[PDB]
Amino acid sequence: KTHVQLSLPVLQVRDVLVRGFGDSVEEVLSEARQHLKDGTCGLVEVEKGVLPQLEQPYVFIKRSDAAPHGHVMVELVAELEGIQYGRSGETLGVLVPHVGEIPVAYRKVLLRK
Repeated sequence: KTHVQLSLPVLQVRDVLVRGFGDSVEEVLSEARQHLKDGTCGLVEVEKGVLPQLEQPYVFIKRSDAAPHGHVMVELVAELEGIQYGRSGETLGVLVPHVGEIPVAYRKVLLRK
């Protein structure tokens, strides 16, 4: 399928144990996609002071359309030293590995895979 219905655990930035997916734009997008497929991907909602607490490159989920079965259509955009790889809509949050942190909520998304 070109799209996959996911429910992403929303994590508090201070709980996150692994604060990024790797060391290159290509690696973080690769790793993010693998974790999304394996159900091992968390979401951190971006506010003032969140991003400087996480590791670059960042992976964002961004709204790709204006929401089947409650699932917002999203795609991945990476960012490194203020340059983004991809173009999409509004940020829903920053992706991080999920290694068993307790979430505060779930974000239903339809991921363009």
